[PDB]
Amino acid sequence: MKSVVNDTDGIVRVAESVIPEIKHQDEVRVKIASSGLCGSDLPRIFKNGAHYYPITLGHEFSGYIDAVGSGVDDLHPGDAVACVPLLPCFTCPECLKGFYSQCAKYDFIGSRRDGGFAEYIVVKRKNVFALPTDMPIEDGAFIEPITVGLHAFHLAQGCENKNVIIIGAGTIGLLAIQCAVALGAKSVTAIDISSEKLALAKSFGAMQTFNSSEMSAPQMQSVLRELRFNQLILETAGVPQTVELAVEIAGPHAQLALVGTLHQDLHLTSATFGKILRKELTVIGSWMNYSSPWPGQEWETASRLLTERKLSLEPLIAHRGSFESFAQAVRDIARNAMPGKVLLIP
Amino acid sequence: MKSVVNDTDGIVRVAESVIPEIKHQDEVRVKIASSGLCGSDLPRIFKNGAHYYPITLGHEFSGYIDAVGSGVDDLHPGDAVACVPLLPCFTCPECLKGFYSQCAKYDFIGSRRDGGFAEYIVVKRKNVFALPTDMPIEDGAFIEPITVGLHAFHLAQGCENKNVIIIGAGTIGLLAIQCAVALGAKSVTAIDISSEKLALAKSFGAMQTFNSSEMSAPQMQSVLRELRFNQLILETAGVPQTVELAVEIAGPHAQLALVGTLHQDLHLTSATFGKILRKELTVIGSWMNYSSPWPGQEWETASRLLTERKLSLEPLIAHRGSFESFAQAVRDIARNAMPGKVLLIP
Ligand SMILES: [Zn+2]
Ligand SMILES: [Zn+2]
Ligand SMILES: [Zn+2]
Ligand SMILES: [Zn+2]
Ligand SMILES: [Zn+2]
Repeated sequence: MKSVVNDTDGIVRVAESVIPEIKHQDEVRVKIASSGLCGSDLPRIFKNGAHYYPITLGHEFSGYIDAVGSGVDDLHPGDAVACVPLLPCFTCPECLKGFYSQCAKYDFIGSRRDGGFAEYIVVKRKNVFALPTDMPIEDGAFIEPITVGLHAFHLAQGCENKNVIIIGAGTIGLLAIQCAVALGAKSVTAIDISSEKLALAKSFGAMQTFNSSEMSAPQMQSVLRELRFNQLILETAGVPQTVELAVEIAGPHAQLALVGTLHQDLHLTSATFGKILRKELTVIGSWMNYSSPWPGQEWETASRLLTERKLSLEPLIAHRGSFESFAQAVRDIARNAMPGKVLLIP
Repeated sequence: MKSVVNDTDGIVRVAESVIPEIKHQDEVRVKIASSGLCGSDLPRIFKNGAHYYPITLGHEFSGYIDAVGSGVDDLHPGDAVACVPLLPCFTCPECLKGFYSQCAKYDFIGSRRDGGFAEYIVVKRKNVFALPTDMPIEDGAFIEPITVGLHAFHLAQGCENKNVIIIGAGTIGLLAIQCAVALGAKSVTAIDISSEKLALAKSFGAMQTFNSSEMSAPQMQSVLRELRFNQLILETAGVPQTVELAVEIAGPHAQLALVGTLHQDLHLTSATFGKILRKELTVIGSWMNYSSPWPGQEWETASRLLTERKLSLEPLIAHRGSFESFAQAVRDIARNAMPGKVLLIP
């Protein structure tokens, strides 16, 4: 079988290996149908940011059950699933509190173990999430990235009647816009360094967009004056400038959910830091996308919003291809901006 | 009358001026009995931190009503009061929502206007808070700093049954320790560079202390393992190193309340920033100490805790003196650490 394997210093290869076998009663094998590249994968591929090399990435995927372990009674060959890539230990104090993303001993498909850029994969039963039978299987690869935004909304106690601001118009951000609209946000504003996805953002329901390469924070704050209360700002870009921006534009008692992980240091002036206090912001760290009961309401919500046609995935997709096509698309990224969702379609 | 007036390049003078007159029907004049120096005043004096110079500081004070304006019907000459130093406009959208500390046009006694390092001051009726008749007048000068900690607890939805960590053993911090104990915290831990102040913290009920000049963050986090859940951390020191320390030591889903204003920039590593997300911290900016109904439950609680003998003020006090003595004590501090509460007793 084929897979995409990344090695040190940005080399991408398509490799051949044996189909993995089920080794435990609680495992299943998935024949992968659709598998997406995450923004978080770019540092793993090009910036020697993976836990090990060689590695096969991929934690945003769907497919059909090919086989099940003898202890699996609620799934059958042919069933459609999405991958739930985190595997908590389920027995430490954090896990028993439902703090799965704080498990000290968790596995992660496509980061801590090999993942879904492959024709087949073997995972635990608890690492798959059954899809509605009428859901196009390709759509299943988007459930995991949908739940990222949903998890942040959940930590913020919802987005209903809030003035939502999404910073970063990558896939996670664009999905978050769609979810905010569907979940009853009063308004949604989208902010990004480029202007391309911003028209797209408006098509997804953002009522306005700010190009941060063309507007300063005070200019944005001025436009936001009427919408300054009950803000929920999601920082999805994961760069110092956008974390700073979020604090600078925030209205009184805004909630600021941090979704994007930084790869450079954050220097805040005393002035900017002071605004966190003066505005009495609530800054909410968000990590992964799970809650109790496992894998969490985020996953059910994502599935439901999709089935209800409240989300639109097609415009998000920049590339569809099998292994060679996908590998070259990944290579073509180098480390510039992500064009859109690059899908591997085995 | 005398007052303490500080000037550019850190000069502290004792000045003579005319007693202020009541000019409006809703003003009162207070003859000041006890007036404290805040940690926040040191940058105003020795670091070009004030809004203007020359300036008379002082926002932690008590005294007796000397005279009232024709429109004041509920206060009388001889009444004991503490100063409520913030004056919001009460007519902007922030104020109408009870967000007084985000008022777009607020005054502040001892920062934006001259304050209580003086024999007499004229303020609005809304700027005084009546004390119980049996409360020792000097105790009144501590109500405002008590409400600082209480306001942070309030924003965090209380400290009851929580594992409270107070970072900074200055007056604000030590008072917050006492309040946390009185309000039913599960545990209280104090962190500071001073073994002195930390012994005091233990005497106030802190079950353990960490000397940050001797212990590293990992060492502290190791000790905190048993108490890592349901943490509420108050950062009261207002220096970059203690904000960093707070994130580094925090347990899973800890609440971090930021009380201390920075007068230096904050440089967080990408790793430290990452911990905000990975631990799913909630970082709560806390600003001043007010809520609806004006001036807020914080003030009632402060008064009550004092009357109920749940707080201990004497050990907090490092100096009592009239104007020359007080002024020299302030000069002796410079940009060294605060010894404890320095009181002006006119
Ligand atoms: Zn991801
Ligand atoms: Zn665990
Ligand atoms: Zn103060
Ligand atoms: Zn106002
Ligand atoms: Zn720096």
